[PDB]
Amino acid sequence: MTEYKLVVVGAVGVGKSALTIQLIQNHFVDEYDPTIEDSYRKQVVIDGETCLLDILDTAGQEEYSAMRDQYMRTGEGFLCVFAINNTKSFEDIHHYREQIKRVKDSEDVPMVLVGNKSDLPSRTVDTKQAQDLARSYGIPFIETSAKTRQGVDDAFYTLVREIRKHKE
Ligand SMILES: Cc1n[nH]cc1CNc1ccccc1F
Repeated sequence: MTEYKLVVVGAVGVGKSALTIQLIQNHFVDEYDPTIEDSYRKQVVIDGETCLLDILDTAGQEEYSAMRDQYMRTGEGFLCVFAINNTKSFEDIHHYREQIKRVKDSEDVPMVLVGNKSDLPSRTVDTKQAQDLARSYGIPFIETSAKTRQGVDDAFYTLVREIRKHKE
């Protein structure tokens, strides 16, 4: 059994841990929590084989700059989630894009453009925009909702294959 190290990053108000809770025990959290660093591991059957889903959470505080670029010496799976409820988060993705690209020292890397809060009527980011950026980033776009559980597992199963594609 291999442990798939996946790191979820993004802006504040996207609800990163919300997707995790939805994927672990199948539940949508309403209350927001300022998570600094939480550990989430679960054995799931991916591609037929039992794999260990290692999900590490990150803080939304831009004050820990010396922590963001500290142990990020290694990285197998990156998760860039954005919310269509806020256009700033969509633009903030560009900052993380170059940030990670610079730290990774590479361009090609298994990634997925996932959008949360897609069921919210506060659509500030249209679908065309996401597809446009996805084409430039070179990664697929997957609309996901934690409130209605809109294909959550499908957004993970894809990334796992991408990693295996990059490796073999
Ligand atoms: C911290 C730490 N304590 N024990 C091992 C590690 C490294 N793990 C890890 C590092 C970066 C992204 C994702 C990860 F799971």
